[PDB]
Amino acid sequence: TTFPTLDPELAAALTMLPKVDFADLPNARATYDALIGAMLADLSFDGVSLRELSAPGLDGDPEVKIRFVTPDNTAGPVPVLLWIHGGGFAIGTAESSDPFCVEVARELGFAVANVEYRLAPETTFPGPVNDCYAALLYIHAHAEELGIDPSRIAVGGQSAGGGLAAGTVLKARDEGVVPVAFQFLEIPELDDRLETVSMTNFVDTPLWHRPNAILSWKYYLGESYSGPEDPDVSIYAAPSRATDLTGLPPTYLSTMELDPLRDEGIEYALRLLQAGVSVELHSFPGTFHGSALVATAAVSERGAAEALTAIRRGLRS
Repeated sequence: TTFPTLDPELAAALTMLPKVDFADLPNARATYDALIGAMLADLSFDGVSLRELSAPGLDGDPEVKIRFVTPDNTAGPVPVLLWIHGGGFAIGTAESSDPFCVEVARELGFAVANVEYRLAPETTFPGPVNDCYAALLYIHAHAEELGIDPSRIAVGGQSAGGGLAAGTVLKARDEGVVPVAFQFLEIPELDDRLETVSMTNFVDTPLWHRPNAILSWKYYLGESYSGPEDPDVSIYAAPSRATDLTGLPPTYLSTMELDPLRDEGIEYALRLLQAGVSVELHSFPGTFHGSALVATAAVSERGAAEALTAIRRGLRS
């Protein structure tokens, strides 16, 4: 009865849920890595292979590792999804997204380039988005050797990874080097200004909330960042701040009901549509930020199936 609009299935799974409090980043990383780590242990890699790639960093930056998942016994060249994990820019690892990357490769027969970007605050913007764009540059320049069709590259990610995907897609369009066929943004973190209704009213929602949002953007953008009224923030950092969304790729964007990120998601999708972009927007009822973790709930299964359908169609030949 704390959150009566919650799906009952999602309802259960809310006592267990540990708090991820950004205020203590060492413990937040620790609690996170523990919920990720036990789940990976049983993950099946049936029908796929995983190898590590090294993409040269942008500028003087270090190499960016990529967990490259490919389907067994396929013709190739196949489409590829560049995938970017979440964690509020400051927590998480690429291996945390192995379950989804395996699912895409096994069910769709697509390659998946899962990017190990550097975390904030140790590496502030622009480093993390530069790592993702470096990875995109690499997979595009080496597609033949990698067995990828360069005309069918998707860029996607979840939460902070969704913001990094959107920022990478803006940068890709602006630089004009790599064509991106499809953009997949799951519960994306897009706007540092924290001024939408969901971001002002959702202060203690499950997993993500206004207290964590303030910390996330501060960690990411660093000490030259004066907060939401700062007028000097890159659109690659905060894609919501972009004014020209034309010429961006066909996009899928999902949001959750009780997520503080919900409104910035819906608003970016609407502005993409108004700019002439083909978009699928889906705000799921009775959900919360991260409730896809409850994979057996029917609404989670529905969203998982739809993600596959969306990516399959987005990269169709």
